[PDB]
Amino acid sequence: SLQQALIVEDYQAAAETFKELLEMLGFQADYVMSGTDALHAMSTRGYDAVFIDLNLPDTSGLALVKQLRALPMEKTSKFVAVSGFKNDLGKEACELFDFYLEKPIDIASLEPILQSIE
Amino acid sequence: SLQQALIVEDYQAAAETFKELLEMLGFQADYVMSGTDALHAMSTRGYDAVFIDLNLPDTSGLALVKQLRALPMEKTSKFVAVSGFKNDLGKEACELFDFYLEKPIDIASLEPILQSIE
Repeated sequence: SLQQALIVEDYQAAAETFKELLEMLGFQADYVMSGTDALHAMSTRGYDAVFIDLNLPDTSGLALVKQLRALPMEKTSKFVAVSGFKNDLGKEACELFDFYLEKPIDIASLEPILQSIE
Repeated sequence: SLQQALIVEDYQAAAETFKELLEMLGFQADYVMSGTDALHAMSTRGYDAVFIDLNLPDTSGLALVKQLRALPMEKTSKFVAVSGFKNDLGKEACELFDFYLEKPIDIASLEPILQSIE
């Protein structure tokens, strides 16, 4: 089957690259550029993996993952924190994300995540 | 049955209190006061849960959990980080511990951990 990923990231060019990488590894991937859009996206469509930048225009990544987890989901997504920085991942981030990525993202760091999700 | 816990903590008085709390919640618990002793303890005995202070005399909690995970274990333990501090839990700490506690420890914060392990 095809795994489906949602990317949450406000920089278009970063989002498209990320989306290219996921696709090269066999995922179908959408991106949205805000927490609000992510909530609307996760309403309507189900995802196997959701990648959340911890720095968003309208919210923190942490406050967003708490909302998305509380949405009614047929099946439960795996949630991945994408950070530039100890600084960004405290106790609750450890608890509420399933996987963690540090920028810059590349196929090597993505591959084991996509392997666990499968 | 009885769940068995190992506490890794160098301050005797803190260790005994911690051990009292776990016991009040239905665990049998030993404590050791160094990374070295933890390695020797996990050699000889199996544990369901291992609580590691992130500040140890002979090692970091993080470097210790990587060693303990690599020991040959009949069954795999759950590993809990016990920290005073975002500051102490980065990317690898999120990945290598299963549960996270912030000091000061009490029965309320322990209870959900012990419930998951069961």
